[PDB]
Order: sequence, then C-alpha cells, then structure tokens
Amino acid sequence: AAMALFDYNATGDTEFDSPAKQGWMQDNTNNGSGVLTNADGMPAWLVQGIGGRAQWTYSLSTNQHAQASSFGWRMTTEMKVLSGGMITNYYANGTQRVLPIISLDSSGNLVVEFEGQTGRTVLATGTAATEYHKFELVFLPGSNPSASFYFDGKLIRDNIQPTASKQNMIVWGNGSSNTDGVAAYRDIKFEIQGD
Ligand SMILES: CC(=O)N[C@H]1[C@H]([C@H](O)[C@H](O)CO)O[C@@](O[C@H]2[C@@H](O)[C@@H](CO)O[C@@H](O[C@H]3[C@H](O)[C@@H](O)[C@H](O)O[C@@H]3CO)[C@@H]2O)(C(=O)O)C[C@@H]1O
Ligand SMILES: [Ca+2]
Repeated sequence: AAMALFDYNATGDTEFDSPAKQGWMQDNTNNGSGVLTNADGMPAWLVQGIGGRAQWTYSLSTNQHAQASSFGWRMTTEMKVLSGGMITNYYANGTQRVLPIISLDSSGNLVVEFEGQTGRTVLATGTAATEYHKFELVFLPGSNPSASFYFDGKLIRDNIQPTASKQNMIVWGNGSSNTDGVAAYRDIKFEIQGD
C-alpha cells in the first residue's frame, strides 16, 4: 500500500448508466442538466450547463484527504468540449484547489486558464478544438506544493500554485450558473499515490 482510485466511466450498462450510479453526486442548479449519450460507438456523459450549473461531485473521506496531501494525486479527464466555458474539472480539500478552467474562446480555440494565474493557453485550434482529448492534473506535494497540467500527455504548464478555497469535492462539469458550458465525458479518474 497504499493507493486509491476514484472514477466515473461512461457506460451503457444499466447498473452504472449515470454518474449517480458510480457514487457521484449530481450538483446542478436551474436549467442545468445532463444525459447519457452515445457518440463514436462509445458512451459519453453530456453535461449541459445552459442557464444553470451542471456538475458532478465526489466525497473523499477524512483519511483520503489527508493521504492526498501526504503522497500526492492525479486527476485525469477524457472529455470533448462542445460550447462555452467554465469547464471545471478539479479537486478542492477544505483549504485549497488547483483549478483549471477550460473553454472555447471567441475565435473557436480550446483554451485553459488557472485560478491564481491570468491569461489563457491555447490547447487546440481548428477542428481539433472540439474533439476528445485527455487532460491530466498532477499534484506533487512538499513544502513547495505545485501542480502540472497535461494535454494528450504533453506538459503544458507546471509550477501551478494552489489557491485558497473552502470547497471540498472532486468536481467535474460546468461549475457556473452564468457561464454556459457544454462538454461530453467518457472518463474521470482521481488517483491518490504511494511513495
Ligand atoms: C468553480 C467554482 O468554484 N464554481 C462556483 C461558482 C463560481 O465561483 C461563480 O460562478 C463565479 O463564476 O459559483 C457557484 O455558486 C454561486 C451561485 O450559487 C450563485 C447563484 O446564481 O450564487 C453565488 O453567490 C452569490 C450570492 O448569492 C450573492 O448574494 C452575492 O452577491 O455573491 C454571489 C453573486 O455572484 C454563488 O457563489 C455557481 O453555482 O456558479 C458555485 C460554483 O461551484
Ligand atoms: Ca479511508
């Protein structure tokens, strides 16, 4: 030991055909919604943050928060952004978060921002901007805790400093009631490491 993994895996299976059935909590407001969809012969969960917030949350236990802090963690998302912004797939711990905010800019490019930084980074232009990609957030602890962001396995930004936050969920989706955001999710993992 010791390691742990928490996931949503998009599936047609009845027993597990929403995130609610994989231990995640629906956390929409207003007009926000979601539904199982099927795209490339493959299930995806379509998050529809149109006129309301639309996201899913997962609760770590007391020891899991603490283990996450000692040994570090990795959050991987496989998604495709369809429209808008505040696509917020992230982890908060009662005290801090590394928040990447993903979107499509007014030129149609897939950009990423991080809370604590200012500016956007172009991840994909053209028809690439609105296809599936694999996004990794990798948190390395120490007395100098920083994060690294990866896009189909390519270091994009490192030395991302955590920022204060009272929230304490693993979250994915459109974490915003006013910024509309739409994306499809095949996979979410949050893995707590060993040493
Ligand atoms: C990623 C994340 O942390 N998302 C939060 C968001 C964002 O921080 C926010 O959208 C900024 O873009 O806020 C969410 O909560 C807000 C939401 O419940 C709205 C209701 O529309 O209320 C906000 O508080 C209000 C408060 O009611 C007012 O009295 C006061 O003026 O301050 C706020 C006005 O904006 C909540 O903060 C959200 O749902 O968008 C929660 C996300 O998790
Ligand atoms: Ca435990």
